[PDB]
Amino acid sequence: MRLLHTMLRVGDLQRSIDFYTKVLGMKLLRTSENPEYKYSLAFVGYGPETEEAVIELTYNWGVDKYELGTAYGHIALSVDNAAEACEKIRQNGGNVTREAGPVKGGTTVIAFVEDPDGYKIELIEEGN
Amino acid sequence: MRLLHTMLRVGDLQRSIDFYTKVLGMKLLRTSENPEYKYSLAFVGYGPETEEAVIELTYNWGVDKYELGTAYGHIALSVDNAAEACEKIRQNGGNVTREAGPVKGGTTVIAFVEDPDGYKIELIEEGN
Ligand SMILES: [Zn+2]
Ligand SMILES: [Zn+2]
Repeated sequence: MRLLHTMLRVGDLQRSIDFYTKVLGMKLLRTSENPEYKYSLAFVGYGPETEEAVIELTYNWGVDKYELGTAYGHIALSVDNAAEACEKIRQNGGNVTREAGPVKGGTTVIAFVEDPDGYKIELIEEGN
Repeated sequence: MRLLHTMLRVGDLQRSIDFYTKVLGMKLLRTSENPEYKYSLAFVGYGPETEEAVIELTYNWGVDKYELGTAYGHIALSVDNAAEACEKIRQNGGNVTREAGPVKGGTTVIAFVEDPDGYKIELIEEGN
């Protein structure tokens, strides 16, 4: 058994794809449409779905906003360069909610940002 | 870069821990408590944090209820037998919302369930 993906509903498919890929470094793995039910999906990740967990973005035709709620927390992603990522995010449609810097009571550099739909993203500058 | 984890706030830490480990077959990877911010965490997954994406269960002291909202979708997990998992889940603190069965215009077997806090979980099955 394995963790496959986390699904998030977004207000604008392409805008989200653009964000995850161009800003966060992910790749568009596949996309699909469902005419019957009027929704489109996009899977974004850092590697193949067969090997790792990815993100499933759902766009319901004609729906551009949802109620975020208080239950869902965030998704944490490893980051190559936290400071730089924050910059890219700042200038590329996102918000930086916690500037890059050592975590409290630690040395590991972390940051918090928001995607285009306001979803919280935690960035962690991390056998063999 | 990689997907590290998906964080979800839960109303009862042990209740969630029990569900993810005993029912879903995950392992309790680690726990922590933070007196300043008043919360406790539990990381559950199918593999170590260095190898896979996991779930971060967050319990805010004295907070037993949240608003799920309509934005967050779900987490998808692979299972050896969707039907068996559904029955185990329905009898152990969970709820089956979509009985195990093939996807319309498909052969892939899937089911949708809910955890103890109402979080949606998609189960995707991997000559009787
Ligand atoms: Zn986290
Ligand atoms: Zn899904």
